[PDB]
Amino acid sequence: LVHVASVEKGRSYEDFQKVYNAIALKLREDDEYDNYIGYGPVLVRLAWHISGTWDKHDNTGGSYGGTYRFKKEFNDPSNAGLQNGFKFLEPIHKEFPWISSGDLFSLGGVTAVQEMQGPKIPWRCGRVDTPEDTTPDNGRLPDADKDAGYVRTFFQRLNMNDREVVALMGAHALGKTHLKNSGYEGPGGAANNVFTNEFYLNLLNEDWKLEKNDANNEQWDSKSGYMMLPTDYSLIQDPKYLSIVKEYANDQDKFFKDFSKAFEKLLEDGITFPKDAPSPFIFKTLEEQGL
Ligand code: HEM
Ligand SMILES: C[n+]1ccsc1
Repeated sequence: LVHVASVEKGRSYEDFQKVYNAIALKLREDDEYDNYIGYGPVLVRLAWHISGTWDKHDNTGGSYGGTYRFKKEFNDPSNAGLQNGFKFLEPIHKEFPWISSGDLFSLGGVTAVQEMQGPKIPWRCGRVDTPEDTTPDNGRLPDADKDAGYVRTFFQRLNMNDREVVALMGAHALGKTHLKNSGYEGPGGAANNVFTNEFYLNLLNEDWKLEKNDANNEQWDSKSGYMMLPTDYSLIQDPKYLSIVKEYANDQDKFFKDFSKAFEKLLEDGITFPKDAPSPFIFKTLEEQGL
């Protein structure tokens, strides 16, 4: 399967910076969502789940085709709760009907991270919508109730290595688990709509307790009111993972730099970019624009 990036006709940096600003302006406006967390965390989760279907072996799945717009992927049990990120973006797609679905879902994730004061993420245009029959089947996204060997093995399919996996998981400092979506409940920290390295700090400094929640699932709970998933706590159980966790709890700039590279790579897996294709765009935030 080859998927070649095709820039939307005649579009350039300024067009996509207009779509960025539209998403970012609505993130500021619709602030009440999920008890004032706002839409940013569900939008970086949506960009991860449309990319996380990729399989390196046959180049199926991935962010290129925008296939989450089809019922099979929209109704995947693993995507429960992401309909709220879709409905947030649907106004903006009506306003810029020329951007492809893959591009709009991935730029929403980029915009949310930078607007929640994360690192800049280089983003590239050119994903092309593909037919309903290209939609990957349910079951390619990871279970939460498993251990470190499962996480390592699952992420080899998206060929991410240990460092990349640990840098990507730092995004679980954002938002929260919702019992009616996943059977898990609670936030992982106090700053859950500002991008920081707090996931790593909480993992190493809190007093975790294995408890059973109302959906009868086990999760790691702390006195402070935070929770960690079994696959999250996995990172301090494995010796290779645990020493990268310590590296990111001791250096927030290295965390930001490595997250930026692994999230771009995540979003680009499966796509062939021609050598005459434009460079990756670095978008300015509303704040850097005085907007
Ligand atoms: C083995 C890996 C992973 C598993 C099992 C997993 C699982 C989960 C689960 C069960 C939730 C709760 C969903 C809900 O109830 O609403 C969640 C939320 C979230 N995850 Fe993951 N995740 C994984 C990796 C990642 C990665 C790599 C990213 C992003 C780079 C990510 C970003 C998020 C975000 C931002 C949320 C919060 C959503 C919200 O607030 O609504 N996840 N994760
Ligand atoms: C620990 N955690 C927070 C959001 S998803 C998992």
